Amino acid sequence: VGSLNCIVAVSQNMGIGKNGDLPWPPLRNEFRYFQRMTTTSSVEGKQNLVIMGKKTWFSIPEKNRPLKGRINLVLSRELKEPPQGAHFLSRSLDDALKLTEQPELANKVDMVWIVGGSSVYKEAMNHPGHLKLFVTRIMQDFESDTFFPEIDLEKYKLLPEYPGVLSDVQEEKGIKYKFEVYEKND
Ligand SMILES: NC(=O)C1=CN([C@@H]2O[C@H](COP(=O)(O)OP(=O)(O)OC[C@H]3O[C@@H](n4cnc5c(N)ncnc54)[C@@H](OP(=O)(O)O)[C@@H]3O)[C@@H](O)[C@H]2O)C=CC1
Ligand SMILES: COc1ccc(OCCCCC(=O)O)cc1Cc1cnc(N)nc1N
Repeated sequence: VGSLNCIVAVSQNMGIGKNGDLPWPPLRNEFRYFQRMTTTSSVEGKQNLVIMGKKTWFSIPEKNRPLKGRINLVLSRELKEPPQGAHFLSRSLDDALKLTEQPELANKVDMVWIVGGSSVYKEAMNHPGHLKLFVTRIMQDFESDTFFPEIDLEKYKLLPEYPGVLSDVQEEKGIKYKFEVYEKND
């Protein structure tokens, strides 16, 4: 199994969601970036795994579920089986990560991408080990009801460059944003 990563888009006020959707209007190229980063596998014969909470799963339009070309794993203690369209179900992040070591997935999974929501990000971000955060900074305030956890910059280093990630300011629908990559190893 390859690297462990989180990927998020966040507003200036740390918002990541409102009422089960994104706080800002659709940013088509930003979605394309998410698709590209989570799908592209560094290893022949493997796919990336996406891990998400139950609310995050149901926030994805049905037509985009499961995220194509990726193994889709949902976290829930209430559900008894994976939701329609999903591939795997685990009752904790630790369980999900342990699952990727089992014979059914050990040789199938390259990168793992945690795609939300808040509690899943928080657990991942405070878990000892090597972790990257792929963070899109949406450069305005948007009304939100779910927030990204604090990034401890003592541990997470903002990388000065990363291959395949544009370094300059992007703009869609009059909204400026920029891509960042953070890395910790503890
Ligand atoms: N801007 C961005 O990049 C992103 C934005 N979002 C937005 O965030 C909004 C809300 O996400 P959020 O409210 O944080 O919800 P989550 O997706 O984390 O879902 C919360 C629910 O997921 C299960 N769950 C979460 N963590 C675990 C765990 N560690 N172990 C077992 N089960 C778990 C549910 O458990 P159970 O069934 O047991 O009660 C829990 O009630 C979404 O609607 C989405 O629009 C989401 C991802 C990215
Ligand atoms: C749960 O996070 C997301 C899941 C899907 C999504 O739609 C993107 C469409 C891409 C099509 C595909 O991948 O097949 C958007 C999000 C939110 C999200 C957005 N942007 C970034 N950088 N990270 C996210 N988690």
